[PDB]
Amino acid sequence: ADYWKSQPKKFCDYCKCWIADNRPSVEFHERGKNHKENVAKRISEIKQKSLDK
RNA sequence: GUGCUCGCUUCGGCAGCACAUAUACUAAAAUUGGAACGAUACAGAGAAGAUUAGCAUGGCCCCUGCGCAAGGAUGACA
Repeated sequence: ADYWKSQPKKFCDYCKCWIADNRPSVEFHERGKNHKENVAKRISEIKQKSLDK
C-alpha cells in the first residue's frame, strides 16, 4: 500500500545459496554442516588445482 | 489303483492286459543400507526507483575584450 522495502540478501558463494544479511541467519549458516562441507571442498579444490597448475 | 485274462494257479498269491503322463515368480524364511519439506530452531518488507545535490561541458542569441585576414568612410595649417 506504500513504498515496499526489501530486506538485504547475502549470496553465499561457498554454498551457492542466498541467505539474509543479519547476525542470526549468517551466524547459523556459518555453523551448518553443509557450509563446512562446502568450505572444505573449496579449499581442497584450490589446493588440487594449484598442484595441477 | 480299479476291472479283466477261459494264463500259473489258489481264492492267500503270481504273470500280462485297458485307463492315469510331467505342477511350482518356484519362496516360509536371510540380512545390512540409503532415506522429508513433517515438526522444531533461525530469519522473514513474501512485488517498487535501486537514488539527488553542485559545477563544468554541448546547442541557440546577444554584449564586451584581444588576435588574424580582407577591407570601407573621414580628418588635419606653418
